Amino acid sequence: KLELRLKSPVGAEPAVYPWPLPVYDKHHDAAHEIIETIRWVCEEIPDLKLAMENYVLIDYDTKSFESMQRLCDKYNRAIDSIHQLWKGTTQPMKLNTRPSTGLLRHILQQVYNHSVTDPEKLNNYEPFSPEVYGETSFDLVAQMIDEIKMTDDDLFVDLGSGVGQVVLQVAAATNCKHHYGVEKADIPAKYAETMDREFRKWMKWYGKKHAEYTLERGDFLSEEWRERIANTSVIFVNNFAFGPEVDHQLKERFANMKEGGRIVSSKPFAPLNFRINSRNLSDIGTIMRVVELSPLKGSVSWTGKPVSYYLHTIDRTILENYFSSLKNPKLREEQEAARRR
Ligand SMILES: Nc1ncnc2c1c(I)cn2[C@@H]1O[C@H](CO)[C@@H](O)[C@H]1O
Ligand code: NA
Repeated sequence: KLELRLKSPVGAEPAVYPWPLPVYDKHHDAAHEIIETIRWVCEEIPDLKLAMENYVLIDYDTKSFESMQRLCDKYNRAIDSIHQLWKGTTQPMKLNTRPSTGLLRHILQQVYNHSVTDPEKLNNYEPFSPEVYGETSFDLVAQMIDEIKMTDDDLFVDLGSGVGQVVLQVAAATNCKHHYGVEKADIPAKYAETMDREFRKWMKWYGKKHAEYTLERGDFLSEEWRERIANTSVIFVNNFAFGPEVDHQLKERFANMKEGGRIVSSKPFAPLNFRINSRNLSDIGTIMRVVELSPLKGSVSWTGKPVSYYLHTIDRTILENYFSSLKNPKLREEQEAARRR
């Protein structure tokens, strides 16, 4: 049995790769995962980055066991010496910190590589499919995270969480305390169990912390989920492809959320320029502000168009102000004159 091993920078069990190296899918294989892992550990540890001949990493023969073993042996020797350095006065790498954005992208790729065996069985009806998460949705999610600035008072739910990528990313990147994903379909929920196991393993391998999270199987339209959605502070829902009946039902669930509750989605649930009046009083735009977030630069979905998400914030002052105006005869005449102009 031939194999390649990479030591963990924090003394977790080593990553073991059999030879011949696995192919994970059409653009990802274990040889390049090994090279990228070494690169990302170098970003975590300056002394390792100094010791490695950094531009040579690309010049190894990924088809030669002897070449690849040479690279891994060089990394492993460097890790041993860094662990010795840390037994001295030098301070060890800080533990229990969150991964940088670049490291997190890599970790999520590596989780996906090890977890998802038949990518064809996935229902690629969203703007981007899970196969390209790192180049596309990952950056949309990262931008969203920086915009919404969640705190430890928040509770995050991904409705229709697929193989779990959004939940893993957000749980690794935010001070939010609790993170849930719920997914109805058997195949992605099955893959999500492996993703969960591998993410926890790799995060410990790199010495990085994530917040608490749970990936479940379920129907987000069930009665149990009504109460749960009502008590969620941030919802993510990739509703781009959902039919009118599903979006209608979701709207009814969001109408129970608390003030300041937020929903990020791939298709808006209300017009961006809602103007409340007598005929539209029961519509969801009466209780939320809706804005389009900055799009992802440099990619297009299979529609051929740029992609962006939509942020909805529960805000009942829209409705409060409308009723206060109705009360005042002057303002009521002016509202009727503006609707008719
Ligand atoms: N009612 C539901 N309860 C839980 N998950 C749901 C649904 C429905 I409709 C769709 N999905 C999942 O949503 C994902 C697409 O965003 C896809 O992964 C799709 O399977
Ligand atoms: Na170097």
